[PDB]
Amino acid sequence: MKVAVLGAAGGIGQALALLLKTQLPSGSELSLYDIAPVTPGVAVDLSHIPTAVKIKGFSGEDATPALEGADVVLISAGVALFNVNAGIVKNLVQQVAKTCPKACIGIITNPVNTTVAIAAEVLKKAGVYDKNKLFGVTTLDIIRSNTFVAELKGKQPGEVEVPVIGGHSGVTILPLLSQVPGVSFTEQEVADLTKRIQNAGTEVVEAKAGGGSATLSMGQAAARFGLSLVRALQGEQGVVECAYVEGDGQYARFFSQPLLLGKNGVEERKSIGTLSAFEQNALEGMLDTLKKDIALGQEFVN
Ligand SMILES: [Ag+]
Ligand SMILES: [Ag+]
Ligand SMILES: [Ag+]
Ligand SMILES: [Ag+]
Repeated sequence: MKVAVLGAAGGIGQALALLLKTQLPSGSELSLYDIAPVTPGVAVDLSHIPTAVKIKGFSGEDATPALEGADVVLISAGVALFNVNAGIVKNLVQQVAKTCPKACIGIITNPVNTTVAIAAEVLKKAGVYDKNKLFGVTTLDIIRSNTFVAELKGKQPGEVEVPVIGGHSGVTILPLLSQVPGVSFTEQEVADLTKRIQNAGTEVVEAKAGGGSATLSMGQAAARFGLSLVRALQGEQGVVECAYVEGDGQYARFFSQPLLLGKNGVEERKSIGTLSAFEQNALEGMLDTLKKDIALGQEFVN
């Protein structure tokens, strides 16, 4: 199995590449690509870590050498936004559609609500789009929910898993706090937890005082989703992760929901389950923003 990360020189890419080099199963290959000429040296530096993962870096305009034989392509390039990131997403996904068109594509570049629709429209212009292979990485909302819920209820952070559906934008992030096993929240606890999970990025941008956004936890989030897909792509069963994908269309063309992952991408789109009165109201009131964020990306290509 080979994983290619596009945007490896940035803060998210280097954290992503570091965690993958350490956590990818033995015999895996890791290709790093970015425009900055420092990228081959990022791989050389990571190549000194004693894990059975082959790593090589590439720079320049052409990402093809890094995409050769890629099973998973994680795109973390761009700034941490539609103005400057729409062109980078369209450019990189274009090269993916020519080199490894049947790879699993994970969009980390934000706004994920919009850039995944750009990637899909670019992929279908190449006659290549497979809605089972394109994922918007929303895992940062998952791990942020686990940290806040565990701190509130005094549980161990690694033993708390809350499902998050909807989109990646603030109002679109919907944590299903009613579905957490063994935990119950008051109606005010749900309100405070939901708003903190929806504004958790501003919490980091504010504390950094303009020096950047969440770059290490986002790398940790992209690494978790990357290894989950590699496990599924290796025949591992029961691998369930929530990701922003094009599915039923019951709420929007693209919607983050539980996904049973198999050897060809998503195996089954599991239901979002039973929703509380609060979660149902938040889902409906958010839909208008999600559809506009999707329409923005579709019109950019069309
Ligand atoms: Ag794949
Ligand atoms: Ag796939
Ligand atoms: Ag979820
Ligand atoms: Ag999930």
